[PDB]
Amino acid sequence: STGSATTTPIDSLDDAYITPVQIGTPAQTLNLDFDTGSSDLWVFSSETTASEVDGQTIYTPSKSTTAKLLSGATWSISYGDGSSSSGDVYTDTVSVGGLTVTGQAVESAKKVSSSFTEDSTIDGLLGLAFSTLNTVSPTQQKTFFDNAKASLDSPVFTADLGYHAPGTYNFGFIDTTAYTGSITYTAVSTKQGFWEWTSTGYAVGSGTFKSTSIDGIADTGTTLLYLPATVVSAYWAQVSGAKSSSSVGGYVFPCSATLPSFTFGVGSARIVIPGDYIDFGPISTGSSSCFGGIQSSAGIGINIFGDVALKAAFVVFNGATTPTLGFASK
Ligand SMILES: N=C(N)SCc1ccc(Cl)cc1
Repeated sequence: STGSATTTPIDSLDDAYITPVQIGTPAQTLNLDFDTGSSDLWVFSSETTASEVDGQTIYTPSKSTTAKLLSGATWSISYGDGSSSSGDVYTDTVSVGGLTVTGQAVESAKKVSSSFTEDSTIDGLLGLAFSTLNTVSPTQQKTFFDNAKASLDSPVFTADLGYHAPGTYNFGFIDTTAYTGSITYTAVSTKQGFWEWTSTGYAVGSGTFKSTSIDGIADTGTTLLYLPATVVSAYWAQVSGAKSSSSVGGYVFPCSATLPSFTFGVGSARIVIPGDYIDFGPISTGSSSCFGGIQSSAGIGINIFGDVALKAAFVVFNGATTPTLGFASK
């Protein structure tokens, strides 16, 4: 089997991407944030505290004839963000772009934090990291990908995020028309539960490439590119008037600037992030200070190849017995 679903930015800054997901019988379609940095499929629901729902579409398990409460199971998760949610668990039929899983754990939120409430465009998350990170207790549950894998033509999914435009998540096949040149594969460590890999270096603008190992995760659920302080300083030093602002919470730059590109290495190959991808707009409405898309990972504890980086590539999440990651230009 295979599936193919369009992913759409939630706003003009590509702050996140939403993908329609069919849950239950008859289908209830929710717009979920596909997150290769976590491993829980959770949704806004008829059980979510009423004051914590503001515009989202909810899952109502009592209206699904295939929903079954997963007795005694609960979940609770927090994001690298600082947000969180928690609740109980159903199993139900879940379909993504024509690919169907029966018996998927669907985590029903009873509580969501304010950032979730405040974002009416995201109806929940669909985690695509390794199932060892799933938070359901006392019986941990598998991700949508892990449940589907054996049925797929090939045990892979691909992320093709757009810049200010829709893109695609495919399951079970590699669309050879969706990238240019070849896909370069690179090793993955699953020891922390993430799609963790090591970039071979970087360049800033038309600058020479610096060969240096940068360990980090491929995370569709993170908006920005978080890299070591040395790398980030080298980038922003090429932008007149750019500065790290403790009050804003990162690097800002004059909105009148033209940003340089940023290149990262994948083995001997190179992915180029155009400068415009690194502009996240005024720090506040009407400001002429703009927020940077490359930020330091120093307070975080891990480097994160978030949407800013991934959207410059066609990315293969290879879930074979030994997982790997593939990157191509597009
Ligand atoms: N994508 C996700 N849900 S969490 C990403 C993240 C942020 C911080 C650290 Cl330490 C690990 C992962």
